[PDB]
Amino acid sequence: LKCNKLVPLFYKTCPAGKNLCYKMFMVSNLTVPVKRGCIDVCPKNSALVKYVCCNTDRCN
Amino acid sequence: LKCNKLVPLFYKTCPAGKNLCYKMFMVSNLTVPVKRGCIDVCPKNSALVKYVCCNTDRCN
Amino acid sequence: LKCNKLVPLFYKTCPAGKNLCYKMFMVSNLTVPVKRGCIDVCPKNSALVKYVCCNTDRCN
Amino acid sequence: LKCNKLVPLFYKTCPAGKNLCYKMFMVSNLTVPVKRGCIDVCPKNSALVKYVCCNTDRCN
Amino acid sequence: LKCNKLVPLFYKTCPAGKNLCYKMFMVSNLTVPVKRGCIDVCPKNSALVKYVCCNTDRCN
Repeated sequence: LKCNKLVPLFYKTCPAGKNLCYKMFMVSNLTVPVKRGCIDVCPKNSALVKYVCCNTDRCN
Repeated sequence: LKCNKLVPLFYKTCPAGKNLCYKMFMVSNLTVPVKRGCIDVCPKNSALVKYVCCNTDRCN
Repeated sequence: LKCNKLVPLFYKTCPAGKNLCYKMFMVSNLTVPVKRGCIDVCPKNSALVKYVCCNTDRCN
Repeated sequence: LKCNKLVPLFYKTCPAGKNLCYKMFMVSNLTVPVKRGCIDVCPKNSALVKYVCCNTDRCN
Repeated sequence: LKCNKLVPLFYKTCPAGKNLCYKMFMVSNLTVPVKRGCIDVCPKNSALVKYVCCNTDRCN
């Protein structure tokens, strides 16, 4: 699939067997992603690092 | 005045005369700007581009 | 709200229900609107035509 | 190779074709480039548009 | 006074003693200027070169 990069004007064709897009936020600000891309499985949230995943094309 | 860069987690301190921050969008995609910084006056919109401007610190 | 008309120097008070100003162009020639005015909601581009809107007095 | 893309704070790895990074400047300002990218061959300066190219990771 | 310049998205605060913005055209193409900026006195049109001058901000 196709997922946005950090500057979401740009996008990536996800490699084989990553069929999730994600956004990584830092807990300080849940409105400003510091990472975007493709992923296999949505990682769990940690104390300071939150993730949101999705599966449409460029959903992130 | 402080305004956000394109990667809006960073900022720059607007030089003198420039007391507005702006986002520039291609009208084909109003979700994500191609340009962020400071300006003196909010430029007028073209056929392909949209400018939004604001006066607060990091308002963009 | 006030929006400019086609001709430079002239403008009008938008009616009830129209809170954007806009500009319309033909793709043949993008420097010269063929509509300039008030409107309720920004049309989406269709064949041969480009629109752009704004929501400040005489922004168009 | 890796080049900055659009802004100094963002980057991509180049496709197969392209083995230079570029900065493009308007003559009005030879300090801040408007574009930055990967490219095959360094394009040619116009009177209005200057390019600088290089071949180290994020050299541009 | 502030006047538009030739390079796009560029402007100049007109120095002292220049209170006119202008545009210069070659007589063969009246749709693309070759000079745009600040001036003291509107030059007189010539055989090959034409001018128009104005004096509100960014009117050229």
